Amino acid sequence: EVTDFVVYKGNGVKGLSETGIKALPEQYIQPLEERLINKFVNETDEAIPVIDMSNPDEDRVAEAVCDAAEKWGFFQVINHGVPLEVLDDVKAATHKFFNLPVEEKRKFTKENSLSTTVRFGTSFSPLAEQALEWKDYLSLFFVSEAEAEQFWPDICRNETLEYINKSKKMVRRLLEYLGKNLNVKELDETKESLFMGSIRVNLNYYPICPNPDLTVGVGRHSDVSSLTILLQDQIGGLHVRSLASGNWVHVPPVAGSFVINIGDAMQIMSNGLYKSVEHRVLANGYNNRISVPIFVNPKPESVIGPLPEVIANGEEPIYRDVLYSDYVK
Ligand code: NA
Repeated sequence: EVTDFVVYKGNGVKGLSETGIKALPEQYIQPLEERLINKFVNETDEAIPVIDMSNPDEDRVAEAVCDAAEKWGFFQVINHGVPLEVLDDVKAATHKFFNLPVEEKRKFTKENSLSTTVRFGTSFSPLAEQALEWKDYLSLFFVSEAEAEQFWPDICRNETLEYINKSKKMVRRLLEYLGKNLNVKELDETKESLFMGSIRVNLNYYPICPNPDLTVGVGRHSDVSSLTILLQDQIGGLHVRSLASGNWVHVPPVAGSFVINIGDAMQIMSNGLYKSVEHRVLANGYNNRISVPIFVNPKPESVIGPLPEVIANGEEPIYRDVLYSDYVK
């Protein structure tokens, strides 16, 4: 139907959006409860914690992260150390990829990509008979720089690699914070595979939508990551459900900012201390948007479970130890 143009012929929702369609197809019309929160107007005051990492006493900034991570499951960082040059080469390379001729982006579909670690796809849905999301993406699972050379798009490889390169030390800082109340004062090599074992990065593009209220960019969900890290563009559109009020908060795209949330893996290993919370992506009817999330994960064969350091003081374990790959599968 419309599936043919979008999916089977690989135009995606961007090229479909570029046909100037005045009306949204049935495939993307989200359920009622999704369309209700789209029409939910907000509280004029509540917001996600903003943390300045350039602040000297590094032990107040430490307990700020988990004053954020325990109650909100979400926070933003402003002076994180990743040079702002890199954030704006990668957001460009994202655009120059999606603005590539279609003939060349068909090369990274599940059928045409010469590696499964790379895949350009469109209109996602976890389940069958379910509404699809108004979104195109390029999912990049990191193996090596070698497998980047051979399988990553040349028009956006170096920017992405460099963006991983620079982000990964900020990540190390954040984790060695996080261990605070988890009684883990130094990052070691077994835990490094439990937290930063595997890395995946998506290049997201959200084209302008004719009927923004019927669909979403991303449906209600919690990341299964250890933690994510979100680089938004200047419109943004992240929507987070609070644990205090229970309402939904629109997250403001700050000058030179990352949005870090929390994943199932961290919640499990923290024995429920950290919260992996629900969040959406709104559809915008006026502008095209992009998004470059990094998904920081355990290794696929990592057996995660409550860290021994969290259960030693006579607390009881809330979770089984489970294989990570069997969990996401
Ligand atoms: Na997410």
